[PDB]
Amino acid sequence: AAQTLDGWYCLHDFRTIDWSAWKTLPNEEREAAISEFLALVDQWETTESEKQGSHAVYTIVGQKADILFMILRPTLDELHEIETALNKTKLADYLLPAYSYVSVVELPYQIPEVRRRLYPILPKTNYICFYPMDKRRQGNDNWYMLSMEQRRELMRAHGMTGRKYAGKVTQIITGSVGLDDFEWGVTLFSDDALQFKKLVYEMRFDEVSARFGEFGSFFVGTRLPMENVSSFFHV
Amino acid sequence: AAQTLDGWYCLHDFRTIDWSAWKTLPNEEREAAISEFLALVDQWETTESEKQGSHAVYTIVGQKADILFMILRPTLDELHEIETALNKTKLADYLLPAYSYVSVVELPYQIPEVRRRLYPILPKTNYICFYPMDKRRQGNDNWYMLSMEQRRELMRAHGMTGRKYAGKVTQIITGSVGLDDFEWGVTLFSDDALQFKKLVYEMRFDEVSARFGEFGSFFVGTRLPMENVSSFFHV
Amino acid sequence: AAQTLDGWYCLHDFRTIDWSAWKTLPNEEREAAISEFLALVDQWETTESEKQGSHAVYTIVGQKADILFMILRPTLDELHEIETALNKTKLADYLLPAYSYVSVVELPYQIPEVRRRLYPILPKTNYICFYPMDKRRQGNDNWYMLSMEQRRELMRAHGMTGRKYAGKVTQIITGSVGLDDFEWGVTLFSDDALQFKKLVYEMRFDEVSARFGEFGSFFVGTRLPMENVSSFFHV
Amino acid sequence: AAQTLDGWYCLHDFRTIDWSAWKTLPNEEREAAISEFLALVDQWETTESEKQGSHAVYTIVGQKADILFMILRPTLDELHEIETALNKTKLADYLLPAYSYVSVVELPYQIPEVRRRLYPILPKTNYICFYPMDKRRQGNDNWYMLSMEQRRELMRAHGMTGRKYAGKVTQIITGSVGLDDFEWGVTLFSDDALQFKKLVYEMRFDEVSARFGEFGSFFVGTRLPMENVSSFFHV
Amino acid sequence: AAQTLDGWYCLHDFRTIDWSAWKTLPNEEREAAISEFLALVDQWETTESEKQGSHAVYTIVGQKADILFMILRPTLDELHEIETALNKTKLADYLLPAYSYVSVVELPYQIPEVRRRLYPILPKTNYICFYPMDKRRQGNDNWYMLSMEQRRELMRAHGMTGRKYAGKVTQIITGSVGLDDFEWGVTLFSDDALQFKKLVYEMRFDEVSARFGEFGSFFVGTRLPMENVSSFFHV
Repeated sequence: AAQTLDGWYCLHDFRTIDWSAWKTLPNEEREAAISEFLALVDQWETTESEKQGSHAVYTIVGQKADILFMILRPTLDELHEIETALNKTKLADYLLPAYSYVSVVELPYQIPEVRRRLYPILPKTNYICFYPMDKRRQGNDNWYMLSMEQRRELMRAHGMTGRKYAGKVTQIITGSVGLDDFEWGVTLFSDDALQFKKLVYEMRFDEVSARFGEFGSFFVGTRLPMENVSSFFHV
Repeated sequence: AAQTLDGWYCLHDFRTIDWSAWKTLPNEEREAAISEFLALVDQWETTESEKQGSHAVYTIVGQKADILFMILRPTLDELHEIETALNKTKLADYLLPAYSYVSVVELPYQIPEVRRRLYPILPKTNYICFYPMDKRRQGNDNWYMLSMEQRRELMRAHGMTGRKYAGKVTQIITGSVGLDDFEWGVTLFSDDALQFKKLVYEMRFDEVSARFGEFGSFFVGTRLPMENVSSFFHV
Repeated sequence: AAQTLDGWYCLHDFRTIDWSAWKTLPNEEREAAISEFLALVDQWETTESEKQGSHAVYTIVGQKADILFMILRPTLDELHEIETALNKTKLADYLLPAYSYVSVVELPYQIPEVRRRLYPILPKTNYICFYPMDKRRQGNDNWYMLSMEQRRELMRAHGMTGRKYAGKVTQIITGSVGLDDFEWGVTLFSDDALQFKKLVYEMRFDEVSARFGEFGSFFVGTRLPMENVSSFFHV
Repeated sequence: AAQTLDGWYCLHDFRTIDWSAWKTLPNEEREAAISEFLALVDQWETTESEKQGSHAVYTIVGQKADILFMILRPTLDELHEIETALNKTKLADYLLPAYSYVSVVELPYQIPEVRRRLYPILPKTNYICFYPMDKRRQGNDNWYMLSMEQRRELMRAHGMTGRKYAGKVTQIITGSVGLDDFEWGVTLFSDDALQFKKLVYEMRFDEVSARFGEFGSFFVGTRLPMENVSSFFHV
Repeated sequence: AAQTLDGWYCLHDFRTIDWSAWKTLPNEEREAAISEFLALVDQWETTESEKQGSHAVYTIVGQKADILFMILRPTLDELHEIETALNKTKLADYLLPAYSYVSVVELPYQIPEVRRRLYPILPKTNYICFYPMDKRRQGNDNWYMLSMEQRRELMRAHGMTGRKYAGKVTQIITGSVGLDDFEWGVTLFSDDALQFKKLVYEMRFDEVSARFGEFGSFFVGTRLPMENVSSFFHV
């Protein structure tokens, strides 16, 4: 439990778009709101450039959310600051809360492979998929009640499945024990959305997922480039 | 797990109708909204004609939803585009979100059989029934913890029950592992709604359903022809 | 599973009353809305008279709902038509959705005892109680994983308990497998509401209920005569 | 199951206060609303005086509710009448639904100790605590699948714990099997809120609670005297 | 069960901010609302100074809440008074309910180490984390069905893990059995938010947490100094 290394805090803020209200909003007002929001992201982009954090915006398919802002920042107070600045934009009046997840990029800190994974510049992949997950603490299947070595072996097969889908799916695991309602946030990034299906399905047939995986909601979306943001809100 | 073949992405977008608001809306405005929406579907119909996708609109009985748009498109980005275009219609101001399900038609791709099943033109049947389902990963009954051969045999009896209700119920199974909250979306199409009851009940007495089936909400509805859409929104 | 005989579709539409809004509505407008709604029910009454369906309206105690329209119609498309006509009334602007249940009166069709039970004219009893129920498919207690004969014997004791409370509680069981979220809708009708408590409690001590019963929400209400409808909405 | 004796119907109607709206309401209008509501309770007080029912109003701490009206009436139709009269008050425009529970005071009717317990004048204690409860029907722990004598012995230790906290906590158990979503409503009344913690905690270490108790939400509140009602709504 | 000592009542009132509405509110009105709210807290600060209670305000990261007022007062009626005074502020019009938890600081009363722990002046730490928790009463893992000595030993290892993270994480456990929906509220205070992750994760590998821990939602936030309140609401 002391073996896990801790990088950036990560907020997945999923919002839904109040299209009806948004349409009511005058054109010039809508335009300003997009400008306002874009300048916000421009701030975030500066942070990313300084390697002081990272973000991703994805539009989510389905009705659980419309848009996902995924923010990685060094401090949790920074996260809070970003959420608050978002929420105080015009545009955010139309971005209703949908779901959020706070978590900490988790895997000595100095080593580059660790450094990259702990302070990850989020991949600009076509699609993203997010789900929070727990390890079952239920009866016979109680991961916590497992031996370190059992758990190690369990995680060995998990690593194998993951590794098959490396170079296809980038996987950012964030631990959220004591930050949120589940234990891990798994965020997958692929240029192919089907690879998410492929990876998560294969993984379920690993004892660790089969027996110990308790999952939250899955959200998949498509990258929203910032050049595409004006368009996406055009009514 | 690598054996499943993958066709179209499928979005079931269920909405509820805000009749109260809709009535408030002036007549000519309502009329335009239906025109607007119909022209949208006309787009979708063109897509279906080009064999580049498929759709179905069904009005759902009960209060879980009012209307179900089921869209099959080759890419998930296309799905998202359709949802977004829907949501930016006037009519969609009155079509409140109710439930949605994203999934991928799942079952070499070149074969004329399987091509049909992977890229299915949705049946224009009188009724539809949708439910998402999982396989139980719970204690003794943990499908994932099952042998491939066990699972094979389990699915053998399932196929038998299905096959009895073939030529009555058309069955589109969509996998949604890593796309949505359950593992499969089952969409049934019949000219007789009772056949859904018949099929799903018989199926529950199969070990696979009896022991491994975890189900979501069931939605049943009636086909909304597009000629019937004007009428259905008439207030 | 093929042994069950199928009568009318049954919709339990439970709504809550938006009293605050309703009061805001001018008196003459409120009056019209009640007239409008009453004329609707008058339609339904004509259907009942022709033996082409049945209905009941009950005001529900508690906050889960305010009013329950229970509609039995031959086709599910008819159900949908009724729901839609309800929803497009003025009054329905104030009857917010609360809960709904679709199901099919289930128990050769020609035989009168079957005919009566399959196409039941709903009892005009003082009180009603509704709850959806499932049979547990959970571990040791998995009704579906039970032998036909076991199930038969289970249902034998159930019939005994039911039969004690016959002539007091009328019981309409509707199957909703593949129509709704549970497997059965149980609707009880008695002139004495306590008989519901009596029946459902006694039943829980039957192995079938004790071990296999998974229940939904219970709703109990009081018959709303149509002569009483004007009064009930008077503000 | 036939051994339980049945007294008054009991509605716990918990509401939340829409303070924002309430403040918007003009002063004289607010004043009238309190007058209106008070005159309602004055009706209820008359009922209590005639021994034809009982009530209690408690403001609930926390956000689950703001105010709890607990009404005991002889008939369920009377309950419904009271709820409906409440809901058609001005004040009730600001008393949003939060949670409700219907149940029947349960424990030969002629005997005074029974009579008192069946038709209980609710204690005017400083605090109240309410929670609905079930008996677990889950695997090994299935109370219904228990022998009458086992259950008897189980309830023997329960009575012991209760009896320790008698003269401190008054306990009104209402059965709601076939009236509501759980099996019992437990309402505790004490001049000391901590006695609720004391009683319910001690009780959990009784096999009956430890093994068979499934609980709903707990609500605790403070008596709202009627002379305190004007004050409590003062904005 | 009689061994636990009882200090202050504790209300965690989590609210969300209605930023959209708040922005609509004129500047001078917003300013007054902050003044109004600050003067309220100034009251609370006076209470804290008199050692007659304590509070903390934290802004919560994520969408489950925006702001957490944690109030410890000697009486539950005082708690209720504070909640009610909050709710009747202008600002509270924009502080929508999100989640609340009532509980009693639990551990002779006179002993200073007890006194401090029972009547705790809440730490002005940079971050807070709150979650309610239960002890599992489920099958084999039924804490209540455990021997006092078993439980003692269970809690021994728990104390060890806690003690490691003492001087880093301050831990206020509040019992809420018979006050709220879970059994304990755990509130952690650290200058480092990661220490929460560290503590709660390590704790999960203790038999007591691994086997007996059932957790509610976790909320983490950042201290909102009162000098920072004007700023935080600035739009």
